[PDB]
Parts: sequence; C-alpha cells; structure tokens
Amino acid sequence: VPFVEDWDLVQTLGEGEVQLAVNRVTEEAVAVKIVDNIKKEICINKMLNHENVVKFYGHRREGNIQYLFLEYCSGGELFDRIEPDIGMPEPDAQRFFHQLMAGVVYLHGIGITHRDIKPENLLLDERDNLKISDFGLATVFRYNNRERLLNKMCGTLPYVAPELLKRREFHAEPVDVWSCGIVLTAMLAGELPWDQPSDSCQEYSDWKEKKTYLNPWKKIDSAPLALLHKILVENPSARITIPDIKKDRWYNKPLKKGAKRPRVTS
Ligand SMILES: COC(=O)Cc1ccc2c(c1)NC(=O)c1ccc(-c3cncn3C)cc1N2
Repeated sequence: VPFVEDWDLVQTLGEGEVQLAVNRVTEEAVAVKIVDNIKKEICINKMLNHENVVKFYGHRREGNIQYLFLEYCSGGELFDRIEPDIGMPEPDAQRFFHQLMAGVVYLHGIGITHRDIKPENLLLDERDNLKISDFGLATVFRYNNRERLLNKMCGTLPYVAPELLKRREFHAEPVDVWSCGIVLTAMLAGELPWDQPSDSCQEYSDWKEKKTYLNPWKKIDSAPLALLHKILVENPSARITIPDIKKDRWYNKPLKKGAKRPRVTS
C-alpha cells in the first residue's frame, strides 16, 4: 500500500527532541524521539512489552540522527495532573500508583531499573492509563540470574534514594521503590518533601524525626501516610519491597469507581 510508511511531524512534545507524528494514510499518531546511552536506550526498549510501559515500535538511523518510534500518550505527563500545593483526589492517586507498581514490577522482573521515576516520566494515554517513559537512564541490574550492584549516581535529586548519596554501592530495586514513594507524596500533597534526602536537608531531618504535623505530610491521610512511612525508610534493606506494598492497607482500600459508562433510566 503506497504512502503508509510516510509520517508527518505535526507538533513538538519535548526538548534532543520529541515530535508527534501522524501517518499520511491511516492517521495513526506515534511519538518520534530524535537523538543526534542511545545504543542502550534502543536495546532496553526492544525488551519491553507491558501495558504500563511506553511501547517501542522500532527505530531508523538516518546518518548520525536516530529516530525512535514510540507509543503516543495523548493525556501527556502525570506532572500536569498534580495541582501545586494540593495534589489530586486520593482515588485518582491510588489508581495511578497501582499502574505505576504494575509497570515497575514488570521492569524489575525482566532485570531492568528505570533509575529516573518522576511524574514528568509517567505519561497518560487517552483513557488516563499510566505508562512509564524514557529509558535513556535505564540499565540491566540482573543478568543470567545474577544481581549486579549499582554505583553510578543518576536520577533527579528530589526523587533519589539516600543510599545513592551515602554509599559507594547499592541494590537497584529499593532505589526505584523510593522514587515511587516521592511520586505518591507529590500526587497526594502537590509538593516535593525535600531538595535531596540528606542529613544537611532540614525537611529530611524532620521526616526521620516523625514531624508529620508539618507539610507535605499534614495534607496526607493516615492510611496512605502509613504506606509512605514504610517506603521512605533511609535503610534500603529495611525499606518495604513491592510484594509487601501490594499487601498494604491503603493500597488495597476501595476508593475509586470505574470508568463512567453510559446509562439511561426507566
Ligand atoms: C498535556 O499535554 C498533552 O496532552 C500533550 C503531550 C505532552 C507531552 C507528552 C505527550 C503529550 N505524549 C507523549 O507520548 C510523549 C512521548 C515522549 C516524550 C518524551 C520526553 N522525554 C523523553 N521522551 C521519550 C514525552 C511525551 N510527553
């Protein structure tokens, strides 16, 4: 069928750059990442197949410029669903957190750590389904069933686990669990608890001193706050694992009604 391989770039999604591409014949919308770390991003993306992970369709190398064809998420970033200093309704945050856990369980199960979980990297499709995005900082932490301890410092300071700043080596999975707890905090309070998780940071000191009468903790209900108390644990070996997050009382609390299906009366 002619012209089916032709895509028109209609708008910038990010600044290399990301463009929204529309098929000339079928009008299918895809996201194209234009990159002038890249070899590893394509390699990790070729391993991914999950409903809460941005799908990789393929790539083209036109000289030195790499084109990555990715699943288009029309709802944009989770970041823009968070009202500053307020957050979002607790049932919405719970549903987003469930979808985030399913995606992170999937990645860890195939031995991949994202290493930069934050709301800017959590995209929403047309039905508000969360998708983990950008594998440019991602790495393999388990290969041939042998875990590899990490030592590279990466991510975003408000979302990084304290062991990345204090220890030479650290396990990959508790790092991702910690950043999911900062995401949960941001969704429930609409603010980040500290600039970085260090003893020099007063906000982080207050948290370890259990001063939950201060912001952002004062805005959060006791049931999700008890979960955050188990995630935002300084010692990564004492920190709650995802199988145990799935048994938490708030995680399993019925809060949200399903999609508003059309209905008539009489
Ligand atoms: C509220 O805004 C909207 O409704 C439009 C909008 C804005 C930003 C993004 C997207 C859609 N959707 C993507 O699929 C998308 C795809 C890729 C990227 C991206 C950004 N940095 C790396 N990557 C892979 C960003 C995206 N975000």
